[PDB]
Formats: sequence, structure tokens, C-alpha cells
Amino acid sequence: GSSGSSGTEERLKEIEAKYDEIAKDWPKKVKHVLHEEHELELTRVQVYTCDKCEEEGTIWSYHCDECDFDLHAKCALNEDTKESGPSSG
Ligand SMILES: [Zn+2]
Ligand SMILES: [Zn+2]
Repeated sequence: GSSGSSGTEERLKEIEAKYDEIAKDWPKKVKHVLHEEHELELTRVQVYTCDKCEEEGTIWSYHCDECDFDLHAKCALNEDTKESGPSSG
């Protein structure tokens, strides 16, 4: 025979794969400066508020299961990219 069925939420299988491709190089644990104490853990988040650059990330946010610190994928990756950079002298 042949019959049809309906669909439900919380079943994002393909979608997830997409994001992963974006964070293929992105590390699982980052060592931020403001939270140097511990290394955040890239946690999947729909929306949040970065406590570094004062922005809002999506489908990506460095969360810590110890202090609950959220950050941006890029913000965490980089160290000092606000005004100055790596220079010797
Ligand atoms: Zn940020
Ligand atoms: Zn922490």
C-alpha cells in the first residue's frame, strides 16, 4: 500500500549539517580573555547577547557549563581585534 504522514518540529537533521560546515574549523573549547578562567564550549544557540562586542549571535555561541558565559564564534577565536593587534616593539 501507500500512505502519508505529517511532520513535527525538533527534527532538524539536514539543517544541523549545514551549520557544522560553517564551524568545521571552529574549536570545541575556546579560551576567551574575559572568561580566561575557563574555556567556553561552542554551544548551539538560536539567539543570545555577546558580552564582549555587545552583539547577538545565531546558531552558534560559546557557552560555559560552569559560569554560563556566552560569546561569539569569531570573538572567541580572536583575542585582540578591537583597536590594536599583535605587534613587537
Ligand atoms: Zn561578540
Ligand atoms: Zn566558566
